[PDB]
Amino acid sequence: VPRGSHMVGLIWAQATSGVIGRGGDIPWRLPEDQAHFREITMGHTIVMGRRTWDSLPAKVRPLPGRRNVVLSRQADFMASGAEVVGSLEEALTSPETWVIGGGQVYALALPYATRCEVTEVDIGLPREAGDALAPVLDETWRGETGEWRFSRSGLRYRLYSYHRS
Ligand SMILES: NC(=O)c1ccc[n+]([C@@H]2O[C@H](COP(=O)([O-])OP(=O)(O)OC[C@H]3O[C@@H](n4cnc5c(N)ncnc54)[C@H](OP(=O)(O)O)[C@@H]3O)[C@@H](O)[C@H]2O)c1
Ligand SMILES: CCOC(=O)CCc1ccccc1OCCCOc1c(N)nc(N)nc1CC
Repeated sequence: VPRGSHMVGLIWAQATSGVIGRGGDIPWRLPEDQAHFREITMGHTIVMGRRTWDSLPAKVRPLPGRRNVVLSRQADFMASGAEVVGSLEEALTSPETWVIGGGQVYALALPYATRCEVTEVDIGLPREAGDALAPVLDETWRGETGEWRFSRSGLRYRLYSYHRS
């Protein structure tokens, strides 16, 4: 793989229904997925919507070892340790960028993405008003589906690694 390409990837964890967010939070806890997320994104640029930035406790922000970028329409938004952009036009300039949520920003970034790393959580959360949702992937995406695994908590999950040209 010759150097010099600008890879844009999407990474998310979803319930079976496609629910990714509820009440300004992720409605489950899966440490194994946090470790997975960290592993994929480490050393790269991460892009997130303002609501996702807000969803992170101040104590953990900006996420370590990564260039944190926050998308907002508020020119005066204060995001300590991160940069704020007002469109994705200049958010995808890095050699490798991972869009890390939330629902709105996934929809905005998907047309530029060539990788998707999805954690599917076997939890039956029906979609509710106000939920953040995963994007729907079309038939252009291909890749490897992982085997089901139990987390330490008993929650069942599996990993999808998708890509396309
Ligand atoms: N399960 C997962 O993998 C995962 C990952 C990340 C987040 N989440 C969850 O998802 C939820 C957040 O997702 P969300 O869809 O509500 O919000 P989001 O995509 O994180 O953020 C939306 C905000 O981004 C800014 N924005 C959106 N479109 C824009 C555009 N075209 N130009 C400029 N700025 C734009 C706006 O910020 P301003 O309002 O400041 O203008 C908007 O309010 C939370 O519940 C979070 O916990 C889940
Ligand atoms: C030790 C706690 O670590 C943190 O606070 C950061 C991890 C974290 C934990 C808890 C809640 C949110 C969170 O981050 C919300 C942004 C990332 O969301 C994603 C994502 N885009 N893709 C995947 N596969 N998983 C997650 C969540 C780990």
